[PDB]
Amino acid sequence: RAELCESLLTWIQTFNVDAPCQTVEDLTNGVVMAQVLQKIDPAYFDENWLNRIKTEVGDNWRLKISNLKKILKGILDYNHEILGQQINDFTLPDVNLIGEHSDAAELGRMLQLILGCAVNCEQKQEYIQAIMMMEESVQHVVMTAIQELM
Repeated sequence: RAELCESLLTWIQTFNVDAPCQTVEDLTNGVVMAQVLQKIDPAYFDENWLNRIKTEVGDNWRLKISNLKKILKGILDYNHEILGQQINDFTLPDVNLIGEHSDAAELGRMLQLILGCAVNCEQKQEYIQAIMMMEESVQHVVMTAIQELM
C-alpha cells in the first residue's frame, strides 16, 4: 500500500539520517535506506559497506536500481549472516519499480524489511522504544490542538 509507505516514511524520519527524507522520491536512490541500515547496525553496514552505494545518482534510474539491489541483498545477507531470529521476507520489494517508477507500494515493502531488521537486531529494545515514542509524540500534537480549541 502507498499509505503504509507514507507511514513508514515517518518512522524513517525518526532516525535523523543526513540525506533528506521528506518524500517517497527522497528514498528512491537508496542512500537514505543505506544510512538507516547503518544506524541499525553500524558494525555490519559500515562506512566500507556504504561505499558500494553511489550517491551522485540524479535521474539515472538504472543506477537507482543498482543501489537498491545492493541494499536488498544487504538486508537478506544481514538476516542470513548475522540475525538469529530471521525477519519476514516472504514477499520481497520489486526494487526495479522503486527505481524506475518511484513505486510507493514497493518502497513500503522495503521499509517493512528494514523495520524488521530494526526490531530483530541486538538493539531492538531501543528501536521498539523509539516506535512507542512516536505514539507519545502524536498525543502531544493532539493535546496541543485540543488546547488551541478550548
